[PDB]
Amino acid sequence: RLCLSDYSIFSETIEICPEGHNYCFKKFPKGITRLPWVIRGCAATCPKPEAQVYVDCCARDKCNR
Amino acid sequence: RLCLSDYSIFSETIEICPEGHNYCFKKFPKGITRLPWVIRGCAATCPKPEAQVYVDCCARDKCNR
Repeated sequence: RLCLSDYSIFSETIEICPEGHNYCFKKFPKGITRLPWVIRGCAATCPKPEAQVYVDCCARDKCNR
Repeated sequence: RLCLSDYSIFSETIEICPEGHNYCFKKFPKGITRLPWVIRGCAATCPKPEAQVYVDCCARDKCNR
């Protein structure tokens, strides 16, 4: 499985997932619009979210944008 | 298309991409901070990544920094 590490304009950073990891996730904060941190990577299971955080979880190549 | 071959301070090494190659890429390892190798060049398609490697893939002149 291939996930994105970063995504912008069209600049995407691509990684190949470890064995058994077939999910791509994206983590971002809930009340931030003024240039928020965003976290991406591979996962064996959809990451559980934290207090003020959403996690996108998807299962296709380079899906977490 | 023009891609970077090397980039630093402000010293950039510039190349002109072959016909049909309109992507610039950048390849770098995943757990290395202590002066890592970095690979840059032109591409017809975004290079697939390797085990412990990220590949940036972008589509503008001299975009892979």
